[PDB]
Amino acid sequence: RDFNNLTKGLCTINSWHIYGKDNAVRIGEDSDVLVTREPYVSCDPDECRFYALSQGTTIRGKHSNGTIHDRSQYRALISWPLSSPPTVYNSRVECIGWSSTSCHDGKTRMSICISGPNNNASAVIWYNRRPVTEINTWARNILRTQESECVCHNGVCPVVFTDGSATGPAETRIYYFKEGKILKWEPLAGTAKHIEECSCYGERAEITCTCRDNWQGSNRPVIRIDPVAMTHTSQYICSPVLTDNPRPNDPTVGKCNDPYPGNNNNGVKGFSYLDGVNTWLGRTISIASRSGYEMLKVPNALTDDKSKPTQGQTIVLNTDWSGYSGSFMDYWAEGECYRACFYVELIRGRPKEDKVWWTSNSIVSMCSSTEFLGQWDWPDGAKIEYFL
Amino acid sequence: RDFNNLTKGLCTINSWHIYGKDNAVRIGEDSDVLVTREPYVSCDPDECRFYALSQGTTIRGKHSNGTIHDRSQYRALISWPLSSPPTVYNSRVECIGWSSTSCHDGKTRMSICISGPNNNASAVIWYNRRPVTEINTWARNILRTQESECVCHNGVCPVVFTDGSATGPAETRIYYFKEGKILKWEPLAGTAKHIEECSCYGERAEITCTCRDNWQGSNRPVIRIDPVAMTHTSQYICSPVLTDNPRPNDPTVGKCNDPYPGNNNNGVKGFSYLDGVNTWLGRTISIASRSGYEMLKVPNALTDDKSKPTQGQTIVLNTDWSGYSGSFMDYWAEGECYRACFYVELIRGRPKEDKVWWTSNSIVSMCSSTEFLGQWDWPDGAKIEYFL
Amino acid sequence: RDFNNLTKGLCTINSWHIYGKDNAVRIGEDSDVLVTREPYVSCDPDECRFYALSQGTTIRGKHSNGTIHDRSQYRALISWPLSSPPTVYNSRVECIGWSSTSCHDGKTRMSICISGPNNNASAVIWYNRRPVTEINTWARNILRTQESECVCHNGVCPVVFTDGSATGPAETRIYYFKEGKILKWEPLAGTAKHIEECSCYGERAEITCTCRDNWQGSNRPVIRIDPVAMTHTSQYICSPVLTDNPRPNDPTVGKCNDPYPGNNNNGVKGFSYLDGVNTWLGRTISIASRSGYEMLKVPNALTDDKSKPTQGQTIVLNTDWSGYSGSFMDYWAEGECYRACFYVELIRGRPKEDKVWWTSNSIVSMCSSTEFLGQWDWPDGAKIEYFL
Amino acid sequence: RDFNNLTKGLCTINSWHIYGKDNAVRIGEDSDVLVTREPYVSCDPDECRFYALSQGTTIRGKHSNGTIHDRSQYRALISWPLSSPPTVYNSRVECIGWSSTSCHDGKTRMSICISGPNNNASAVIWYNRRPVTEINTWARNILRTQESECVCHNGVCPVVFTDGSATGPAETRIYYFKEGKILKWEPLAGTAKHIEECSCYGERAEITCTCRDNWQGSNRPVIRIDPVAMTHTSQYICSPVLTDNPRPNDPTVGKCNDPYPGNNNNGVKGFSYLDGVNTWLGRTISIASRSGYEMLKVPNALTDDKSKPTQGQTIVLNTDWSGYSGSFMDYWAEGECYRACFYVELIRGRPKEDKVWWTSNSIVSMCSSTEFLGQWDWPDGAKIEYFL
Ligand SMILES: *[C@@H]1O[C@H](CO)[C@@H](O[C@@H]2O[C@H](CO)[C@@H](O[C@@H]3O[C@H](CO[C@H]4O[C@H](CO[C@H]5O[C@H](CO)[C@@H](O)[C@H](O)[C@@H]5O)[C@@H](O)[C@H](O[C@H]5O[C@H](CO)[C@@H](O)[C@H](O)[C@@H]5O)[C@@H]4O)[C@@H](O)[C@H](O[C@H]4O[C@H](CO)[C@@H](O)[C@H](O)[C@@H]4O[C@H]4O[C@H](CO)[C@@H](O)[C@H](O)[C@@H]4O[C@H]4O[C@H](CO)[C@@H](O)[C@H](O)[C@@H]4O)[C@@H]3O)[C@H](O)[C@H]2NC(C)=O)[C@H](O)[C@H]1NC(C)=O
Ligand SMILES: *[C@@H]1O[C@H](CO)[C@@H](O[C@@H]2O[C@H](CO)[C@@H](O[C@@H]3O[C@H](CO[C@H]4O[C@H](CO[C@H]5O[C@H](CO)[C@@H](O)[C@H](O)[C@@H]5O)[C@@H](O)[C@H](O[C@H]5O[C@H](CO)[C@@H](O)[C@H](O)[C@@H]5O)[C@@H]4O)[C@@H](O)[C@H](O[C@H]4O[C@H](CO)[C@@H](O)[C@H](O)[C@@H]4O[C@H]4O[C@H](CO)[C@@H](O)[C@H](O)[C@@H]4O[C@H]4O[C@H](CO)[C@@H](O)[C@H](O)[C@@H]4O)[C@@H]3O)[C@H](O)[C@H]2NC(C)=O)[C@H](O)[C@H]1NC(C)=O
Ligand SMILES: *[C@@H]1O[C@H](CO)[C@@H](O[C@@H]2O[C@H](CO)[C@@H](O[C@@H]3O[C@H](CO[C@H]4O[C@H](CO[C@H]5O[C@H](CO)[C@@H](O)[C@H](O)[C@@H]5O)[C@@H](O)[C@H](O[C@H]5O[C@H](CO)[C@@H](O)[C@H](O)[C@@H]5O)[C@@H]4O)[C@@H](O)[C@H](O[C@H]4O[C@H](CO)[C@@H](O)[C@H](O)[C@@H]4O[C@H]4O[C@H](CO)[C@@H](O)[C@H](O)[C@@H]4O[C@H]4O[C@H](CO)[C@@H](O)[C@H](O)[C@@H]4O)[C@@H]3O)[C@H](O)[C@H]2NC(C)=O)[C@H](O)[C@H]1NC(C)=O
Ligand SMILES: *[C@@H]1O[C@H](CO)[C@@H](O[C@@H]2O[C@H](CO)[C@@H](O[C@@H]3O[C@H](CO[C@H]4O[C@H](CO[C@H]5O[C@H](CO)[C@@H](O)[C@H](O)[C@@H]5O)[C@@H](O)[C@H](O[C@H]5O[C@H](CO)[C@@H](O)[C@H](O)[C@@H]5O)[C@@H]4O)[C@@H](O)[C@H](O[C@H]4O[C@H](CO)[C@@H](O)[C@H](O)[C@@H]4O[C@H]4O[C@H](CO)[C@@H](O)[C@H](O)[C@@H]4O[C@H]4O[C@H](CO)[C@@H](O)[C@H](O)[C@@H]4O)[C@@H]3O)[C@H](O)[C@H]2NC(C)=O)[C@H](O)[C@H]1NC(C)=O
Ligand SMILES: CC(=O)N[C@@H]1[C@@H](O)[C@@H](F)[C@](F)(C(=O)O)O[C@H]1[C@H](O)CCO
Ligand SMILES: CC(=O)N[C@@H]1[C@@H](O)[C@@H](F)[C@](F)(C(=O)O)O[C@H]1[C@H](O)CCO
Ligand SMILES: CC(=O)N[C@@H]1[C@@H](O)[C@@H](F)[C@](F)(C(=O)O)O[C@H]1[C@H](O)CCO
Ligand SMILES: [Ca+2]
Ligand SMILES: [Ca+2]
Ligand SMILES: [Ca+2]
Ligand SMILES: [Ca+2]
Repeated sequence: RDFNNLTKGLCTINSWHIYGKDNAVRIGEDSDVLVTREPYVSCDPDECRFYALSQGTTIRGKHSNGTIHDRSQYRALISWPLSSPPTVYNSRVECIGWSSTSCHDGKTRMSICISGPNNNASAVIWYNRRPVTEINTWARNILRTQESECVCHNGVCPVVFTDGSATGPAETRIYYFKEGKILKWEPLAGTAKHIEECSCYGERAEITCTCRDNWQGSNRPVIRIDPVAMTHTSQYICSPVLTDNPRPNDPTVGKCNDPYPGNNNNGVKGFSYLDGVNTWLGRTISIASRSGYEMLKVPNALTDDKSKPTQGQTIVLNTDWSGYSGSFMDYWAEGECYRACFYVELIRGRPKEDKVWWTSNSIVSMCSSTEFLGQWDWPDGAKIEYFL
Repeated sequence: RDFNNLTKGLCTINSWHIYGKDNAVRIGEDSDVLVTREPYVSCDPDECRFYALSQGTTIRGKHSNGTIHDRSQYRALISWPLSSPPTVYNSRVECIGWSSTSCHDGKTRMSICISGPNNNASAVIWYNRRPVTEINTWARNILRTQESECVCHNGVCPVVFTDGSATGPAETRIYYFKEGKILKWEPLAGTAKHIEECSCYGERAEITCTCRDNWQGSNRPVIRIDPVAMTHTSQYICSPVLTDNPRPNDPTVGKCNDPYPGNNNNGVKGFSYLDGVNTWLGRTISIASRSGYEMLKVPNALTDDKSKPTQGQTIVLNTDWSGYSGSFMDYWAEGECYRACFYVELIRGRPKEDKVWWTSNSIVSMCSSTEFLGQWDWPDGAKIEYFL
Repeated sequence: RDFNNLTKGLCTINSWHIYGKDNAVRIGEDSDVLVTREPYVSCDPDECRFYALSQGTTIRGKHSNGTIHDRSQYRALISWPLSSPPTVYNSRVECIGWSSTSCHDGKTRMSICISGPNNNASAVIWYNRRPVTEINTWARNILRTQESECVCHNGVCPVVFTDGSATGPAETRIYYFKEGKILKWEPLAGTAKHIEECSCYGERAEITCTCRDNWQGSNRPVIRIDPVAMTHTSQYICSPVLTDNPRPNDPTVGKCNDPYPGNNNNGVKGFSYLDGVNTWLGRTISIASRSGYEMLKVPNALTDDKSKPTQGQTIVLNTDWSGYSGSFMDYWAEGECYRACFYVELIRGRPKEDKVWWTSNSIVSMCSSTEFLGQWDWPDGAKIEYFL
Repeated sequence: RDFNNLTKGLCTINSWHIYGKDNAVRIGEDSDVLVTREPYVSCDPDECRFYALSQGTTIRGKHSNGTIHDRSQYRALISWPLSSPPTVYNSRVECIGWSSTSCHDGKTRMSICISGPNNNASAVIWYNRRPVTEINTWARNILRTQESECVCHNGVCPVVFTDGSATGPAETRIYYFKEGKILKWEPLAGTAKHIEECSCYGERAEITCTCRDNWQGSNRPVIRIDPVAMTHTSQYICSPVLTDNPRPNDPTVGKCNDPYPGNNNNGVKGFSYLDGVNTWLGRTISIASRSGYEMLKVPNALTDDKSKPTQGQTIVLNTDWSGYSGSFMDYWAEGECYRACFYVELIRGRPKEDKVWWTSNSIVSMCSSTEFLGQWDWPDGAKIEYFL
């Protein structure tokens, strides 16, 4: 009916409670579950759904061979009911492509899928499930976007894209859409030196995105967007609690305005909630690989270059595989505050488990509680030996 | 539109007619049916559905091995259309966990799932399909709840939980929720010495729950809740017709205010309708194992310590497997009275049928008739040899 | 919104056009299609659906063995979208049992399922998808009903039941329901000597049912019901064009008020439209077995004991299997007249094709045209050898 | 609510962006995907869907053997959600037959299916999902229609049919339907000598159809219909850019009013958008077989017998299989102009890939952009060796 406005602050995060989990790889061992990766969660005013990029084959299907590859003509953004698995029969295709974002503005949903060969990709922006706008590649090198939900305020839904090198300077743009049309775009500004796969959330008329500096940084760049002024800033999380992967060991002092060095030309999509003392960071447990996942309460991580954890919660054990992670909230919930949520992609198969010829994932997702809840760990749960 | 009020009495129960049956194990021999256990039935104002705890794998799936276990990260409360089986493609996840309850208040549904390791479990209370409240374990020993529907009156939906030992005193609480928020909770009072898995129904502004004393009692404890005053009482069914399992042979006199002794540290979820002469008790036929199921009309069972059956109906033959059973009613039906209903869980596989490596169930459910109807028996119907 | 009234006459039937066909046995060779038999079609004001009695297993499932049997605890009335097959995932259970009828009254649907052992069966009458009324067996010998849709007028939906012998006099009753409640019932009157499986249609405030005299008659009994007066009459179709199966060869003169003799203790559900010159009869082509199906225009068949065909249409070749057939119309269509429709059940498997251990069917259905359309034949289409 | 009127012109076509793709053959290797051919796309005011003719078996099913044949009793027009595959469980049958068209008039949808033996076929015209009108064969030789969407204006939906020889003069008629009823029909007029499988679109109260002259022409006939006057004209595309298949090499001058000769008794359904300088033609890349697909901008193709391409876009590489192609638009989109769209059928299996015994297809579909977007190619993507 009316466009949603970001009028609330974050609820106090004292722990994380289980929100959804689809067990897709367990179930897909013997049912028609699509191979996916790059999953996320996003809410409409009346429903919240799981999203991901299909690979256009089931996991048991012979076409699952080769699905380690990120980009093909067979990928599409799909959505499906919360905590069900992405099956052939219940998955709704939002648009065709191999990089995506999607968000609801309070009236209807915008979905964006990018497709094409590496040197000639284009984004199509869908609004109310019809294509409205198209954007051609500007740097001819894998035009790509968030892989988790965008955020809207009064109809304005900013979206971060990158086109150019994954291993040196690239051309990142912030587009401000409304009803699927471009109001404005700007080149990246501020002190973030490289941006990929931004994870975003909105509170009190500001949108905060935690991104991946693939080039040099093991601290995460942060873009903050004013969706009214349609302007932004960028920096890094100051905290020495480093949250990319792979990454070096944690130091005692981080960097606010430069990449924290040690690891080049690699990373993983991740996220954080940056809200003064109410600040929580996600990271893999392993510094070397996408294994384990934990949440750490790091008061003032964004601005305090010596901030260390005051509390934490393990999400996935270090003996279990993790993957991309990202933020979403139910902007249409009851109550006085927005409840922070996140998902973690649990990647199975190649390259770490190469006795199968496929790569897929399942999803686990949590939201914050004002209680101090007991923790469990939440592995994918599938036995790779069953697929042999 | 408005909250439902328990304004009607029970219809006269003169027999039981078949209401629903999903044949899940028969069908799941060759289709994508999820492994479940702890099923139940619950109605919305416009639909009634089957509910259960998924095990996050199909029955033919290789992950069905090990599903005798009650608690894993792969379980969730699911619902699906009445008398269909719980399949991968038609099952709707209500929330994630390994103990649950759910009920509709006339406006929308509350669902509660508990998850966690044994010493650190938490309940999440969902209302209008969003998480609202969380409750951490208080005794650090398998926080657990009804495994069948709760009941609401004017928006107040009491729920019984237990945390603590299954084989000695435990800490049982009655929470009174409204819109997913805690109005009040109380510790168990009265003469029931141990409470698990309460089966509840509502009539004339009172809610009656028939529970399982796992510790000492082969008679069933009964909690009666006034959802206006938000107060309760507890006792046992007085009747010598004993209704837990396993249990000793029936005596001639029961116990009103103490466990009837003979069997320790075991039991099964069960139910009854306690309404003066219109009183019917469910039980397994076998005193030793979860086989068979019958309904017995035991006038004044609750209050008369010498009451014996005046009528009965066999539901499941003693040569067929039964399991948990519980009560629900369609509070939104037409007419002057609430029609008592129940389900029986028909457990197949381990431990009684150990040539398969799984444990699952199907559901049969009946409601009362004012006629004296002919009886059939209603087995699960699957042939275990087909799964070998 | 308002109850439907039978205010229109039949459209002129000049031929039959294809309406629906599900190819269930072809498709079910390699997908999760339920075994059924006793199918039919029925319309709501906004949709028309296929109906049948499930056998509670898929066709490829190992539980399909033994499905020649008519009555088990695993059967249910299911419905599913027009011309789709009855699958595990798209079939909606209306009620549990092994004999059924269903019709919409303009406001909501009534469905009736009978279940039980042979000597102790009961009907449950569901209205607005809730059980309302129950009827116990009166003759203790397979209480059974139409196996095709009932018809309503101003909320009154008459239903024909039989209880008693299939091979001698039985006790047939016409119940007049409204909102699932019994307004009245009457014992069969008139000159029909035995009634089973009535096929009904309504026009100009009268309901006509064409039934099966299993005992002695190879002509079909006809019940005509006034749903306002709640009274009926019965006789036989006068025509020498005999329409039961098996049956003797056609004579030159039929019988109006007695069974036409020659074949005892057998028959098949069938139907006709009896409307003066606009009269069409269905029958199997074979006099000996359920093979082939044809429509014959037999002016005044009901009343003229020498009436012979003036036109016809082959529906199923004599080299293809047929089965039960029955009538329905879309009472909520546009226009000035009700368009006659019918289905034919195409039975596959046992007893005629005994290299498989199952029995199932698919459905073909046609409606009348005022054109003189070209005919095709419409076989089930499945290859039994594929199932070996 | 009101009938749609064709009040807009075409948007400027500067390139084509990906719209939908179902990957049906890849997915159907290991899931219950129906065999189809003759697919298309059509929109309702609130949804756009894929359509095709089922063959009434899954691809892995043993009944897929023999599905090279165009006409059987097992075919039906089905629809399913955009970019999902046509599965047993999500496909909605529109009507039964082996040639079809369908379109929405702004109020509800008309669907037309033709069935029958070759010498005795009939069309049934469905409106608001009920049969309304029937049309018997007039030339007794495979009555057949568009195999892609029709177009409506103020309730009038013209439809082109052909009955008669595929290899000499035939009898083509334009029927003008409204609410499923025949307002008028006319025989083909103008200079087109043979018409099959018209692909249509509407703009500014005129409907343009690009058809297939199977008899003599390798240029495509064009019918232009005034749906207010209910009159039409026909000619050929003048352009030497020849767009049927198979076809001779392109000359320098085409023919406006006669078939361009070179290839007899063959062709493929195809389409074009004819709008002065904004004119784009589809064709296979190969002159000999249904391989590859490209779009060429050929200003004034309809009227200029020397027009050559000024721009183009490859859709499918010449090393990949193509098939039928056709036009549709979303008439209910926002904005000032109608966005041209098309699909291409990607045929797999027989006759070109005869190591499998089946023939099926997947779908790819694009719509126009006012940007000059980078191109990719969009193959079916399935590996035939996996099906062996
Ligand atoms: C039932 O469930 C409940 C609820 O979940 C469970 O309770 C939870 O238990 C977990 C596990 O213990 C806790 O998570 C950890 O939290 C600590 C932070 O809390 C500690 O420190 C606080 C701050 O201390 C500072 O200030 C205070 C005064 O302000 C001062 O006293 C102190 O000296 C210091 O200067 C303390 O306030 C806090 O105490 C409070 O809480 C206690 C309960 O935990 C209670 O006992 C106290 O009385 C008091 O109330 C407490 O001491 C996190 O630091 C920790 O995270 C580190 O460790 C894990 C490994 O366990 C690691 O994975 C993390 O990455 C992180 O450590 C790495 O990073 C650091 C920062 O750079 C670095 O310093 C470390 O060396 C280490 O780095 C290495 O590994 C990383 C990752 O691989 C790598 O990248 C690096 O390169 C390097 O190799 C955990 O998050 C929960 O907070 C707690 N929750 C609650 C509500 O209590 C309960 O256990 C369950 N019950 C059962 C029976 O199972
Ligand atoms: C078509 O369908 C219809 C409808 O379903 C079928 O009819 C049904 O038939 C069934 C099976 O017979 C009946 O169920 C049983 O009901 C009896 C209760 O009814 C009897 O007793 C009544 C009360 O008697 C007392 O009062 C009267 C006067 O008030 C006095 O005369 C009498 O002496 C006594 O003091 C009688 O009123 C009643 O008579 C009436 O109804 C008759 C019809 O049944 C009719 O003939 C009469 O004229 C009159 O109208 C009748 O006599 C239940 O007692 C019984 O349940 C016990 O038995 C089964 C085994 O069959 C068992 O599983 C139960 O658990 C239970 O027995 C155990 O528990 C007892 C209590 O503690 C204990 O005392 C027993 O020793 C036994 O305990 C052992 O086993 C248990 C369980 O394993 C274990 O835990 C213990 O430790 C121990 O080992 C049945 O429920 C239906 O009521 C009846 N329904 C109707 C409407 O009629 C019909 O059969 C079908 N037709 C066909 C052709 O198949
Ligand atoms: C394209 O499609 C079109 C449309 O579908 C196809 O045209 C259709 O063609 C079929 C097949 O031919 C026709 O079906 C048959 O219809 C006849 C009835 O029509 C005939 O008889 C009419 C009445 O005759 C009487 O009155 C007139 C004057 O009023 C008088 O002249 C006459 O002597 C007699 O006294 C005639 O009016 C009618 O003529 C009209 O139509 C003609 C077109 O057909 C046209 O040529 C004429 O000029 C004129 O306009 C015509 O002669 C049915 O009788 C017949 O059904 C019998 O036969 C089939 C076997 O074919 C059988 O299965 C049936 O059960 C039935 O025969 C059995 O039952 C009889 C009754 O008891 C019994 O008498 C028989 O001995 C036989 O009994 C045996 O078998 C049964 C069953 O196994 C068993 O139970 C018994 O015991 C015993 O063993 C067909 O239904 C369509 O009507 C026709 N439709 C149209 C609109 O034309 C066209 O063919 C297709 N084109 C192509 C190229 O394929
Ligand atoms: C990133 O993506 C972008 C966007 O997709 C990619 O850029 C696209 O690149 C493709 C491939 O190159 C282009 O498609 C072709 O377009 C040409 C038409 O454009 C050319 O000609 C125009 C008209 O020329 C005439 O007028 C001008 C002045 O008005 C005059 O100068 C000239 O001499 C002539 O008289 C030129 O205007 C145009 O130039 C413009 O654009 C250029 C970019 O392309 C730029 O460089 C220029 O500066 C200027 O701005 C350009 O020269 C089509 O002709 C062509 O289609 C033919 O060729 C393909 C094979 O490639 C074939 O399949 C087609 O069927 C067709 O050729 C057949 O048919 C002809 C007509 O009958 C016949 O003449 C031919 O002999 C041939 O016939 C044979 O094959 C067929 C089919 O098998 C058979 O039936 C016959 O019998 C016979 O055997 C392509 O469609 C895109 O237009 C271009 N898009 C854009 C926006 O730029 C970019 O490449 C990608 N980047 C990367 C890095 O990959
Ligand atoms: C899930 C898992 O086993 N993660 C381990 C993790 O438990 C650690 F032991 C680790 F050494 C690590 O990289 O931290 O290796 C991970 C993994 O073996 C990477 C190379 O294959
Ligand atoms: C479908 C079919 O083959 N029907 C034939 C039919 O074609 C006839 F040849 C028949 F002899 C018949 O009963 O009429 O036999 C039927 C069948 O063989 C019954 C005994 O098995
Ligand atoms: C898809 C494909 O391989 N198309 C080729 C295509 O690449 C060409 F090489 C062609 F020679 C052609 O017909 O143009 O043959 C097609 C095909 O082999 C037809 C006879 O089998
Ligand atoms: Ca990095
Ligand atoms: Ca006990
Ligand atoms: Ca008979
Ligand atoms: Ca041609």
